[PDB]
Amino acid sequence: GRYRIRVATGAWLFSGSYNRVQLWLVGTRGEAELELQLRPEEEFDHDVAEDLGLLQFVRLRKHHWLVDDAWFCDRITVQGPGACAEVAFPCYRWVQGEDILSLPEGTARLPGDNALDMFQKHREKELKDRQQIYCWATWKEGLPLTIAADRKDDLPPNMRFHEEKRLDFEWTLKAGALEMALKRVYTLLSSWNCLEDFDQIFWGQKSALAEKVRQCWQDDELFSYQFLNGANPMLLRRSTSLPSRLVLPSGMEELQAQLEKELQNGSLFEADFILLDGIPANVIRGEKQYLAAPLVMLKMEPNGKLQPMVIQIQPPSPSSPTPTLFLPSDPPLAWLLAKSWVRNSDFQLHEIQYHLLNTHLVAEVIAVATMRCLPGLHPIFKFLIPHIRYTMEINTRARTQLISDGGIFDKAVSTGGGGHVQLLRRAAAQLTYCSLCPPDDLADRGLLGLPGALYAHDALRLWEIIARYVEGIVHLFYQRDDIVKGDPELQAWCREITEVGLCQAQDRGFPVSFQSQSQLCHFLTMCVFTCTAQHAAINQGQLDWYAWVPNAPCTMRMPPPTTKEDVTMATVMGSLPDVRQACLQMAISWHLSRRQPDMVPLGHHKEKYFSGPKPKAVLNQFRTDLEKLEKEITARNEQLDWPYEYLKPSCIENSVTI
Ligand SMILES: [Fe+2]
Repeated sequence: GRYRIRVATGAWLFSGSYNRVQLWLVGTRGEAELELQLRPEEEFDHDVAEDLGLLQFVRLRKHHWLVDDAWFCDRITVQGPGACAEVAFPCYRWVQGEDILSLPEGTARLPGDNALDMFQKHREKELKDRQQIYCWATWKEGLPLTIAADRKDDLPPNMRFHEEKRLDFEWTLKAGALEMALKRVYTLLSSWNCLEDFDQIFWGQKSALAEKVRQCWQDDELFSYQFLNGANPMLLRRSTSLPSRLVLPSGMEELQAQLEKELQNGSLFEADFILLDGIPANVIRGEKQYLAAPLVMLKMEPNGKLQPMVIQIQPPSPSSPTPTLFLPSDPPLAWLLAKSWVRNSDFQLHEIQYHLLNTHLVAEVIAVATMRCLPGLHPIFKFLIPHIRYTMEINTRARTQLISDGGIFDKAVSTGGGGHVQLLRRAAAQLTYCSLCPPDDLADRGLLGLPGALYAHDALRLWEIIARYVEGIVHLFYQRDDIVKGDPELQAWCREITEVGLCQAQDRGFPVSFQSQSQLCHFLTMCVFTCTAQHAAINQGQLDWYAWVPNAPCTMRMPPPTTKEDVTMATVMGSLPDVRQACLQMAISWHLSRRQPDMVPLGHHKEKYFSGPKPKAVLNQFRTDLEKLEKEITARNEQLDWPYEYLKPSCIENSVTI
């Protein structure tokens, strides 16, 4: 009866040289008392005369510790006597207090009807404790619920930032600050009267693709290319009909004929920003910002490059029944101002609807429900816990520093001061289940089969690879549909996302319960895609496309133009952001777009929550398929002048952390 124990430690903070942890090896028929000393993997050897049987649980106490001492245990692996296999006890949890921390055996188990089973009692007790430590909160009415944490110190310690991630976050904030200080110094006395004056702040936090954006932002093909493969590829859709808001002033017969012939051809595309209609604009430092709800109509040329046809910056109103329609054949300053207005509103719906709401808040809902309703034994929890890492802290820091009342979003973006909350309320109703699934989303938007849509191709490839991973894990643990229906914790998690997390999203196509393996697989695929790939698609293009502020303004300081002949250089430069708003846009884009040094790639989580070999085989197949997709995307991007790099699996983070 010789037991060999390995204790894995991820992080620790020890005042003394060694610390004392009391250990129990709880089996089916008995338990063994242990004496180990933490010197942080490390190994301990011990013999027990009593026969323990099949080892099931490992219990922990921090024995006589100081209040500043903390310990992040990773996994305890116990090699039993004989030629038996190594038995794994995944923890990946900070150990709080002096109480018993029971670590079940690593084989992921669905709950059963046997209430006297010790795994069932443990998962019920863990669910009760984790429900009373992870709680929902209503940040704003009409929005999906957050974690009950006003600040980052109110968060549970198990999902706090680690030391390297928090120090990187604070260093990047100090970097952005020092940069915008060295830019206020540089551009305090400099004039702001031409588009080349934005080069005075376009330095430092930039890339090669951002430099290409600066060189070619006034080209209409690049402005159209941002709708398909820019920072916001989530808004362009194919027109099945002409929009009702596109009210053509008479004398524009030509344009109507062109729109009709390419609508019946099928090459007509629209990017309707009508969600911003009626949103009150921010007032920054006593200066009133301005908003619009544009509609740009795009044509799919046979060469594979989109081209624009008409920009209607403001929708029709009772005051102005026919708005000014801006064409590329206009005076160039008016067309440039219309394009800048469209790109401004693309920044608005990009950062608010498709980044903050579609990815960050949805992944927060997934994280809170995955904690609250899925216990540590449960296989879907082990599936989702690498994909929900650091999401609650980044969303709490966003709600505290970024999108708060009196925050950065209100000091730089045109929707700040409460208009972004109203836009979030509008977009939360438009947050459908099909919109978060790129097969359904790009089928609704008509972007399937489009050759120039590299985001669509990479999103379908990532969806099928992630769906293969999801189907492998689910078919490992849910062999039948009644097994999916017979899991009360899984349906509780589904209701905690849909009824509770997303504020009764039954009307938006989200499932209230899982009735099949396929439905659970589709929902887990969209959860993992929202947590990793959609966030990488919508979060990495900020520096490449938004560094050049005239390419995509955060705000506009002048009303949209109604006469094309009155648009001069002063009108364009007074409509564009000024030095503070532009520098703050660049700093937030760099801070919320850069590659973290603590970036866990997609599928490459070093934490082993599963213990059986078959989930490791499914994860290895996931990594192999992602490596093949990385090779394919690299081979495609080497032949492209404007490559789409944001959905490379080496550049896709394993969770929404930034
Ligand atoms: Fe983000």
